[PDB]
Amino acid sequence: ALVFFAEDAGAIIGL
Amino acid sequence: ALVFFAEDAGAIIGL
Amino acid sequence: ALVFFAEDAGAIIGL
Amino acid sequence: ALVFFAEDAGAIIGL
Ligand code: MET
Ligand code: MET
Ligand code: MET
Ligand code: MET
Repeated sequence: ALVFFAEDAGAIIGL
Repeated sequence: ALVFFAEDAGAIIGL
Repeated sequence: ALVFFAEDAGAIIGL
Repeated sequence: ALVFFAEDAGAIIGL
């Protein structure tokens, strides 16, 4: 599984 | 919807 | 890239 | 945060 980051403030973190 | 970035090397883009 | 589904109603779709 | 499922075979879980 990869770590994905979005910005929305702070980081939205997808595992 | 958000733009997500991972890396694995280079970037991996998520929508 | 994988298609990810969550439920929140309808499907939240991650590309 | 949501629970996401993909498949690739078997399930791939995202948080
Ligand atoms: C697994 O790879 C997962 N963290 C991907 C982002 S959350 C759908
Ligand atoms: C929509 O925002 C999509 N790019 C990400 C859904 S959360 C896994
Ligand atoms: C790429 O694999 C992408 N669709 C994963 C879910 S959105 C972060
Ligand atoms: C939080 O909801 C996390 N499991 C998914 C973030 S959107 C890629």
